[PDB]
Amino acid sequence: DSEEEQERIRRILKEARKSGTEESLRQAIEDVAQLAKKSQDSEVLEEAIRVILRIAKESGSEEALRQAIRAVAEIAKEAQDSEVLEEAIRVILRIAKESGSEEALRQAIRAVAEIAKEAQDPRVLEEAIRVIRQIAEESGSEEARRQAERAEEEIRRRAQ
Repeated sequence: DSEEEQERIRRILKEARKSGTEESLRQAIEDVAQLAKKSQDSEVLEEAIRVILRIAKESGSEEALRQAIRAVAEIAKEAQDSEVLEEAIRVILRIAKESGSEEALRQAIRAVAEIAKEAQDPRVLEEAIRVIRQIAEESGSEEARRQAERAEEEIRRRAQ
């Protein structure tokens, strides 16, 4: 059932907040991702992605944000629905922005790039390029721009 899985996901967050520790929040990211892996329902997958964003915000640590980005990318790789993939791409930008660190933005470009490689729908590829550009904008650094250009170019090389 869908609402069954969604409730379980929400409860992981609830129970992680009750614990109230950084360790519990990192574990909650992992637990939500594991639930999302063996799920096929798009509403569940989007819900998992949203909850991981909320866990990320609750923690705010560089490592939690890194792990959240990885978890969302993991969910997005095994997803087939384009709406889920585009949501995952936009949420990765939001997670990276919770920190704004050069490292987190770098991870975000890599994550979005990985999603784009697995995708088939050109609409997803367009969104990935769009958000990769925005990530580089958030950074402002020269290397972030060049990582984003190389990432964008590879997606276009795959598109042809």
